[PDB]
Amino acid sequence: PLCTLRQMLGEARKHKYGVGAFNVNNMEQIQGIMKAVVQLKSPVILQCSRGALKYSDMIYLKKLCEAALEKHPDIPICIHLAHGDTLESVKMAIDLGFSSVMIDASHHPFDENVRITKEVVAYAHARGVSVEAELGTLGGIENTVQLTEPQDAKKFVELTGVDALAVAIGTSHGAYKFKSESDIRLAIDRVKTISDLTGIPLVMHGSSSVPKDVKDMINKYGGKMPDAVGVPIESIVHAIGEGVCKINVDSDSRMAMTGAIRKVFVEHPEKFDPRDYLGPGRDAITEMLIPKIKAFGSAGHAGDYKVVSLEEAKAWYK
Amino acid sequence: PLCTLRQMLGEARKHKYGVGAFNVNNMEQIQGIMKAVVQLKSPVILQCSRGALKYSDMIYLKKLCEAALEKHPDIPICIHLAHGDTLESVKMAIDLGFSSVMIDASHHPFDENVRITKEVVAYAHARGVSVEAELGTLGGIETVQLTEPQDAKKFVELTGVDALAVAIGTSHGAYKFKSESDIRLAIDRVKTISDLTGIPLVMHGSSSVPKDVKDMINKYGGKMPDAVGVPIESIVHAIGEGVCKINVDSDSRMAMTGAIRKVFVEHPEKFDPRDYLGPGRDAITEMLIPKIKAFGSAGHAGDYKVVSLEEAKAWYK
Ligand SMILES: O=C(COP(=O)(O)O)[C@@H](O)[C@H](O)[C@H](O)COP(=O)(O)O
Ligand SMILES: O=C(COP(=O)(O)O)[C@@H](O)[C@H](O)[C@H](O)COP(=O)(O)O
Ligand SMILES: [Zn+2]
Ligand SMILES: [Zn+2]
Repeated sequence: PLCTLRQMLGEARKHKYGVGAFNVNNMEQIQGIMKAVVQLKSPVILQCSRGALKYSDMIYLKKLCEAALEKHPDIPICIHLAHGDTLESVKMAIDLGFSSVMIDASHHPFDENVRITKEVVAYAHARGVSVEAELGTLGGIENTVQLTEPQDAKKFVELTGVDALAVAIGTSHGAYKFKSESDIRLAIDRVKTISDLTGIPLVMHGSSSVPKDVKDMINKYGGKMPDAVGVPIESIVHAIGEGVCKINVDSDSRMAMTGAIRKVFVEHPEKFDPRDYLGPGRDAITEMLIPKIKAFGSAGHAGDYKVVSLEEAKAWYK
Repeated sequence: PLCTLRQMLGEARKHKYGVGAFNVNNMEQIQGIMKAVVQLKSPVILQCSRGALKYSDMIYLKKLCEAALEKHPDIPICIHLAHGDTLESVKMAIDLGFSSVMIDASHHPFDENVRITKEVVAYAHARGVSVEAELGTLGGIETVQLTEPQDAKKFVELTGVDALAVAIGTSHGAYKFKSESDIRLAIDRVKTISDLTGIPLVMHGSSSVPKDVKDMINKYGGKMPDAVGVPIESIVHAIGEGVCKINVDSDSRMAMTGAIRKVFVEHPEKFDPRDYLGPGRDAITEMLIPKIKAFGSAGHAGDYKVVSLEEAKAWYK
């Protein structure tokens, strides 16, 4: 059933596992993601960006998530606004039925980040909805990136009461996160300190790994992504063990679908039925995701708890 | 709103136009079709084959169609089972909430076709759901059984179906005739079947395989050099003689495929599915606009108040 981010990640903090949060834009993506979490009996977070909602005129995406919730009632499923920037985007998402939202005001100074985030927490928690916020900015270390200062994270959470905190540790969006695989620099040592000082679930953004087979397929069949590099899965597993409970992954699913289509285009150029290539694209998403979900550690946990509904969740904040 | 095939094609027969029936399989395909019919204020039929329902684990396509019905409350939209073979398949589309079903028993001798079809008509009509059947078999003229108009009249009298698919030389796929220079159809009989039966007629296998769409696929790595469709002028003529529903699937498949192949070649560094499926969706829309304009349904979406499935039950009691 629909599940809050607070309960879902609370459970991952407790057992020291992490839950992948996968952005969705259409039917095949959601199916690719659900087949993997179902096969592994794992909880899941489906997140929707403003770009996704625009792409699907909103109602179509809302309906697709309904289908998922209905087809697999036994899977704790969190529907999350991936990256809202105002209170307005939050009311909109909550109206569509989401159980969680992210409010990102990290590019503002501390007190303004606190203020904007506090407004959202009041509105969301009044309806039982979870809130994720961010302190610090994304970008690679190798000047202007602002990594999370643990002592300030402690203060931020105390002042806002967010349910989860996105941390800045050297990751960034996209398929080109580091200049090479031989020199990957992350600031994961502080995760444990942030987790202990805040006492709450942490979130990592820009965390696709850019798996070898997915990249090789794209470049083998006419794609041009020779220098792609993502976050090593070992690093993510280390951060998970230190308190990271939610890992945002999008690029990996993007590449897996693109590589799959590119291969069908080359091996069978006479085929023109979209199911002929979107099918293998959906499945390549499932196959790429299975070893990832196991490493995150959420496999087997879908049946660990009884899902609290949004209505009952209101009591946590009163 | 959700509309029955009986009413939608009834309005088309009366005003001498045809309504496109487009097969859907996922979100982008439904969006591209909807944008075209919404832009042209045209009624529309979205049809789902058994393959589509398997491709989409059924529930996802049901929900997407609901999204279309809710987003555009003013467009009469018929949700039809594209090609059921058994009463079992019809029952499953009805349980998903479809407003129309096709039961094709055309490969069976006349009597058995009639028997199988009647059983589906009894079940469907008790819910107000429309039924399309077929007399004659698909396939080109150059074993194919073209529709015998006098038999078509008896078949319709005996079954009570709301629409009849006719066999006049069309066939499914992108290689309908050996060359564009030798295209032979049996359109002469459409008018006769129309008058003899008194009901809306349906054309299957009627994608036109438009040149631009064909050129794009072959320009960017595709391999469909000999593809050929039904000329649009031939469909326009059949519509004026009684054809009210025209099934089109290959054209949208090709329009989406050519668009993705072009982005792949022009921006080989792009890997976000929205970057190519977006253009794939718009290609479908642009390819469909001139097609819907020629079918004649533009501007008719507001001609009638839509009778719901519940009220429709009265038509058959
Ligand atoms: O961190 C994320 C994924 O990063 P990634 O490149 O997969 O390592 C997500 O939360 C992003 O915010 C998301 O992928 C952005 O999607 P759009 O805004 O382009 O739709
Ligand atoms: O007549 C039709 C379209 O023909 P076409 O090749 O587009 O001229 C449809 O009714 C077909 O039945 C439909 O395209 C079949 O779809 P699937 O069974 O492959 O899903
Ligand atoms: Zn994000
Ligand atoms: Zn058909």
